[PDB]
Amino acid sequence: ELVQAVQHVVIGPSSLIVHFNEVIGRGHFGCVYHGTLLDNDGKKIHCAVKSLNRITDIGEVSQFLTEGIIMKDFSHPNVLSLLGICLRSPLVVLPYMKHGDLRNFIRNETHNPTVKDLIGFGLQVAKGMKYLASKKFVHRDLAARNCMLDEKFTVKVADFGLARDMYDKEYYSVHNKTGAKLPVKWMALESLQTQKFTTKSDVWSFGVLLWELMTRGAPPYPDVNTFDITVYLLQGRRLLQPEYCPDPLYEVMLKCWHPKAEMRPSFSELVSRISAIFSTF
Ligand SMILES: CNC(=O)c1ccc(-c2ccc(=O)n(CCc3ccc4ncc(-c5cnn(C)c5)cc4c3)n2)cc1C(F)(F)F
Repeated sequence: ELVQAVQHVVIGPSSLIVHFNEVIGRGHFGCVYHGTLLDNDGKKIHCAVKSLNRITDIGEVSQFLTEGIIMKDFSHPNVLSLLGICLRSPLVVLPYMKHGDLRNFIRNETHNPTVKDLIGFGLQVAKGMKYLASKKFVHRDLAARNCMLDEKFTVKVADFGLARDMYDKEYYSVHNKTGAKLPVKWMALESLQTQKFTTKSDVWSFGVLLWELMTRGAPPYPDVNTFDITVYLLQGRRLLQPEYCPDPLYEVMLKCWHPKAEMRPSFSELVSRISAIFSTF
């Protein structure tokens, strides 16, 4: 179908087995399954298989693929990579992340991340976001639920390109003219008003992500309904400082939430400030 530059990452159906009995994720476009993939060197690796079987339209799947295929060119330790796609239900094959999504890991009681672990997680997210911003890539849905944690405690910024989906319906509003799915309590103030997204709106969401990490997965603005959120933000009210968040780190989040998008720090400035907080104390 049309251009075949996707043939560079096509995986043969005989090189992949999808364990349909083991669901590790559920998006709106399809579920995520455990998978077994044979490398080009003949090695068996764990992998996750995201299906897009809920979007059934020759034109709409083609636009999603060509819009998402850019992730094959991205390569950064804190950015989720594309192992390939299996054309058979256009399957997206992704590396398996042992600890799942970042928010579920830190919410789990039986896990004992330290205050320094949580700060380091946010520094990894900042490093991955700095890379994507360098490639002029806007990640309109940055949140703790949308980052992954692999075997070596390496955080991967996910939910973009062919991996983009709504994996937690609770926090999204579906605009009823455009198709846009809006994470209301993670969007910048100007995004709530105009529904356009920039790298500076990503910085706002990163501050909410940082706040999520320091509360170990608490939902932001639990007493502010999704209508009153825009006025709440217009009065200058912001998410309060978590109990175990260092003062210099809370000041970083406050910088991310400035009414003016040009006032907020770049992700490169965020990496510097967080790494300084990470090396001290
Ligand atoms: C209970 N988990 C979930 O509901 C759940 C599951 C997945 C996501 C989520 C976020 C971004 C993203 O790109 N992908 C799909 C791609 C992807 C790739 C490798 C994965 N490797 C392991 C697991 C996984 C899930 N469990 N384990 C023990 C491991 C999920 C993966 C998901 N998925 C988000 C959530 C959610 F946020 F909503 F919490």
